[PDB]
Amino acid sequence: EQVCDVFDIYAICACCKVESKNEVFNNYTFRGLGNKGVLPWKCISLDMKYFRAVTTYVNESKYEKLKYKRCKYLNKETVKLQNVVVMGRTNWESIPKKFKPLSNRINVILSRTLKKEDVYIINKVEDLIVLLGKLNYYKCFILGGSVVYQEFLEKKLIKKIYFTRINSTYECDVFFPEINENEYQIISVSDVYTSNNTTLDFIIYKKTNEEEDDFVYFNFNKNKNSIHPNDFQIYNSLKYKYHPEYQYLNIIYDIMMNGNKQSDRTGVGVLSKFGYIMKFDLSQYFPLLTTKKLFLRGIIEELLWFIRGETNGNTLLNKNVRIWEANGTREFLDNRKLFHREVNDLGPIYGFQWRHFGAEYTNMYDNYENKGVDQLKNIINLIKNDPTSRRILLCAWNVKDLDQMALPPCHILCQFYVFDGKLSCIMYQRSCDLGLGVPFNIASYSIFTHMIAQVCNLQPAQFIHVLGNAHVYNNHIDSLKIQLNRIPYPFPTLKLNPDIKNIEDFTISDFTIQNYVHHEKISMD
Amino acid sequence: MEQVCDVFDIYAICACCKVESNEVFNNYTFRGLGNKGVLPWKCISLDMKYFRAVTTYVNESKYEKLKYKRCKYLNKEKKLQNVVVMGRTNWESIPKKFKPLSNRINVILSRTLKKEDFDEDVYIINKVEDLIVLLGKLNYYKCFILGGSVVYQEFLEKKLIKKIYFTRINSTYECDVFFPEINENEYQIISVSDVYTSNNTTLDFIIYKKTNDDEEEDDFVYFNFNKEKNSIHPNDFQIYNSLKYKYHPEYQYLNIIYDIMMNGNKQSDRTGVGVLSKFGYIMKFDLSQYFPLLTTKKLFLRGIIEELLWFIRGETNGNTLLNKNVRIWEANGTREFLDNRKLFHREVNDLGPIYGFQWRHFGAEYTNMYDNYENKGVDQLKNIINLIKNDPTSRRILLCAWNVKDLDQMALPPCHILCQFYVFDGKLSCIMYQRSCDLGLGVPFNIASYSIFTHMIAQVCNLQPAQFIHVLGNAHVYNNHIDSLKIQLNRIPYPFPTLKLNPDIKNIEDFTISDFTIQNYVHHEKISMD
Ligand SMILES: NC(=O)C1=CN([C@@H]2O[C@H](COP(=O)(O)OP(=O)(O)OC[C@H]3O[C@@H](n4cnc5c(N)ncnc54)[C@H](OP(=O)(O)O)[C@@H]3O)[C@@H](O)[C@H]2O)C=CC1
Ligand SMILES: NC(=O)C1=CN([C@@H]2O[C@H](COP(=O)(O)OP(=O)(O)OC[C@H]3O[C@@H](n4cnc5c(N)ncnc54)[C@H](OP(=O)(O)O)[C@@H]3O)[C@@H](O)[C@H]2O)C=CC1
Ligand SMILES: CCc1nc(N)nc(N)c1Cc1ccc(-c2cccc(C(=O)O)c2)cc1
Ligand SMILES: CCc1nc(N)nc(N)c1Cc1ccc(-c2cccc(C(=O)O)c2)cc1
Ligand SMILES: O=c1ccn([C@H]2C[C@H](O)[C@@H](COP(=O)(O)O)O2)c(=O)[nH]1
Ligand SMILES: O=c1ccn([C@H]2C[C@H](O)[C@@H](COP(=O)(O)O)O2)c(=O)[nH]1
Repeated sequence: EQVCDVFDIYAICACCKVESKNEVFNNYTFRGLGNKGVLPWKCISLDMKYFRAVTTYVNESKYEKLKYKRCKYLNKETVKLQNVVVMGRTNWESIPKKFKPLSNRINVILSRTLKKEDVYIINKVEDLIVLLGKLNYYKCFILGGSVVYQEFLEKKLIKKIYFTRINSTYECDVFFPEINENEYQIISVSDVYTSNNTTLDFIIYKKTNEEEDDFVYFNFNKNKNSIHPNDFQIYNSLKYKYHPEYQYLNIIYDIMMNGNKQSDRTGVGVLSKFGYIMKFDLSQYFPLLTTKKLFLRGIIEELLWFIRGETNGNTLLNKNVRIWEANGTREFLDNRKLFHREVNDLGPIYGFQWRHFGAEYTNMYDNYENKGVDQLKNIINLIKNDPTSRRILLCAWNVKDLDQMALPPCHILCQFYVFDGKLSCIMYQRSCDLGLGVPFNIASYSIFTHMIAQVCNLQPAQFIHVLGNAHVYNNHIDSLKIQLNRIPYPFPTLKLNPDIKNIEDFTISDFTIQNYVHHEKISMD
Repeated sequence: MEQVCDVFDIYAICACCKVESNEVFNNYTFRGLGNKGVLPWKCISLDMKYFRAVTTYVNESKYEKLKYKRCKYLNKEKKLQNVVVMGRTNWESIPKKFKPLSNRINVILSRTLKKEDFDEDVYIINKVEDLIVLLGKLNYYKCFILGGSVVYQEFLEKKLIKKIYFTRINSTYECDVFFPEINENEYQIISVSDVYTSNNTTLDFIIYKKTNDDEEEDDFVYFNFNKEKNSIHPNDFQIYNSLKYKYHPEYQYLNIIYDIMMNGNKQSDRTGVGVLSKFGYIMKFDLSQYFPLLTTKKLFLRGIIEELLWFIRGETNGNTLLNKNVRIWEANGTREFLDNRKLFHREVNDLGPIYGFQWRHFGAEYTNMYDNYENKGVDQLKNIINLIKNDPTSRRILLCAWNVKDLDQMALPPCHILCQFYVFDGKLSCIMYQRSCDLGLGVPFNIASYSIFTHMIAQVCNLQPAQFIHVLGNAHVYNNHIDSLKIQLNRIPYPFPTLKLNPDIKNIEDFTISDFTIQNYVHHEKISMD
């Protein structure tokens, strides 16, 4: 039996990224504890709420078990419930005097120079175990600061680390100890949030080493595809996985465990399932996958191209955007029976349908001004003017034009929904390459949602991704296995040049991704 | 004090069907126990498998507390097995190869027979109280009363049953003995299961209840640090919220009514009624195990079938359905409605290029509801039927009603935007995306509509229907529907019915109304949403 287990000693810290000088990222990217005696940031209220809630929660119906445990360990039969909060000397000097001692906690100050003549002064870290051994308390929290964190980690006196990850960069003079991946492992991860203009997320480090019957009866009638889940050891060792990235990752997991084995065109073979939904809060984060690197320049130039209504593949290629290069080749168009189609003339695809649905497509150079239905203009007008309409849809799936398209759209339709100055978007995708396409598709429609929201004097809220035929290609399985056993970072944010007030005026400079913390790039094959 | 059935954990388990007699259905509908000494049905596997799993399942860990419980009650200090108790007739209805029931302590209630007339490892008792005695003298996990009708009768009468695990068999058979009429004041339902199909009958399993790492639970509390309505008091959902396990597929529907009521957004709309709305749901239905015709209100299927048939023919003529006395599209076709749609040159009940037209003639210039459109536009339905037969792994099997160019010419723009099909292992599944969803009125029918259509497509392509998947876009509840939905959300579903299609129909155009049969629909009372 261990001191940190008997006496229930945990740390709790909030670390931010630190100023420096291709950047590399690890857990130790978040290590900024303070600057000039004070916190590195000016105020992040959501972490304070977390901290204040965590260090004051107790469950009295569980103390009799802890009290009993602590007594037997010390060879005793004896010792309103409160936690204990242990702080360093400077850390105690840090707090204003109106917030000292901390409300409803047993304040304990570690110091060699104090003792005014209740708040307890302990001269050595060993006096804590002695002081806890004669106290009535639920759990004991090490509030730091920098030195106190170091010694308590050294002496293995830490059971769990409650680690706020503040996803922004500050000037600091003090830093958290480099957590030792042997000593501790991340067991849980929280939702991502935005507070005071920064994203943050909350993780837990763990020290390493009747209706019950009724439920069983209902399961009476309840791996499959040569996947050994011990390859997902880290993925299956997390108790709580609240991070929104797990929506994507769990879908990868489910297809791999349960997918139906199917041939397809390329001859690779997929595992597929049918019908999924993901939701992302665009007002808290920008869902750019952090468990591998993703680039957005080509994604944005594809969307700007869409907005112009161009079908000319050469515009993308002269910008070195090659998303569509393979769909415009002589061979690809000839395989689509498009023998009278100029190379890279992709025909009536997304941009055309969004701005001229119904118009007779002739070639990518033709002048289509005012031919067809300006779907994009229509939905923007409806958002500004008839916001509760249920008819605000952007449809790319023109049944008459499919065969003339270099290929039919994967992204069938966007539906929009407006409430309380908030705009939500649904995109229905008929075919989803979970390994290669879906990460990009999530970012495209999120950016597009922000773009639509800003030109309609609204705030972005939810991006909803509906997957139809959803498939992992077999040659991706090994790469996704590596990716399932990485743990997400807090998401980045997207910034739009505020001065763009109409959907056609966005340019590549008007887009800025802030604080993108990611794992290493993974070539999916 | 304490009650006997809790210390000694006495349960009843039974299986009941419908018996021979605009009918009324209550719980007493399912009451048929046996006929001519035997069970009324031939062999319903999944119920026996369920029966076996419940009566043989023990959990060793819980027995320490169990022995304490019965010790303190009596004022006292081979694997664990359950007790099963049967009446004499019940015991003689069992094939000898299966007697006594494996891994179980068999207790037989009898007056005319003695331990001498039995070869088998079995206890005989002549009166009920002696089971209580015997229970005190044995080591067992739980005690299950198997029947028959007399054994069920007197155990229910003497308040000796703590939980009734009750199989509702949703077919009719000839019977001569019956489970007692359960007393609602004495017992109430607490858990409904999934619906299953087994040996050509749908069934589920329901439970009655008698009426009157340890610090990582803290990690759960910490992560719920940043959480916390409309004018809905949850005491109006006493039955709904009291239910322990709600695994009946219909709770996928009912749970969305609840989510939109408790959480939705108050918005206006065209009608002036205003609604509560949410954005983006998905329901899945296993058409291989049941046909999801809602059971918490009565629904009719004749109109909607006629509609789907009208669709497949390509029709846009509102008179065709009105002469079948089907009024689904009548209001969207009045002179007044069409005028307010600024379709001044459209004849009354000519609905324009709507679903039927877009499915057979997408892109064709619409003229009037009487034109011959043959081989004009793109015949979507045929194209998907040939995709399913010949290119079953295509990810392009899509049916689309949302023809952006024709929207203004439609009486209404379509609510059901698209159907996507998926084929694996000879099983057809269907996604339909609905942009606007009226949970009180439309959605119950729209689930029925596209379930049937999946069946029809699956059949004409020689596949078995599997999964119908409903993606809801703008999902709303009208305020003038809330009070009826409150009643409905506190009704407990019945096992789903089934759909039979005539097997001789090999192409999608040949179906007629009489090729569709909906069987064993058990349902609550009709509900006017207004
Ligand atoms: N972001 C976060 O989660 C946290 C941020 N902070 C920030 O971190 C900084 C404070 O940490 P820091 O500045 O490193 O000062 P500390 O809070 O670490 O306290 C350091 C002092 O603790 C005493 N001490 C250390 N070890 C012992 C020991 N073994 N026995 C007795 N006394 C001991 C010494 O004072 P003596 O002279 O008495 O020996 C030492 O000077 C501030 O900038 C603050 O804002 C504070 C807490 C956590
Ligand atoms: N579908 C289902 O869930 C079930 C179906 N069944 C069906 O039910 C029918 C049998 O039930 P049933 O017909 O009611 O016959 P029972 O199983 O009720 O047997 C009745 C007999 O049990 C004995 N008995 C009953 N109560 C007592 C008592 N208090 N003290 C002593 N002996 C007692 C007597 O045997 P004696 O003549 O020796 O006095 C009596 O004649 C069959 O058709 C069977 O298949 C059976 C169980 C459940
Ligand atoms: C919030 C930064 C932080 N976050 C986490 N996770 N671990 C930490 N060690 C800290 C540092 C910290 C600084 C001040 C207080 C404080 C001050 C006044 C009053 C109170 C109070 O709770 O009343 C608290 C607390 C913590
Ligand atoms: C099956 C109808 C039924 N269903 C439920 N839910 N409760 C019940 N009381 C019964 C009645 C019953 C009839 C026969 C056996 C039996 C026969 C042979 C072997 C076995 C065995 O388990 O080996 C069981 C059991 C029960
Ligand atoms: O933006 C895109 C474009 C394509 N795909 C993938 C999904 C399928 O693997 C393939 C779509 O073509 P079909 O197999 O459905 O014809 O490309 C995506 O995931 N996202
Ligand atoms: O099959 C149908 C047809 C109509 N509606 C309802 C949903 C809306 O309340 C109304 C159409 O809404 P609009 O988007 O047209 O306003 O009809 C359905 O739920 N199902």
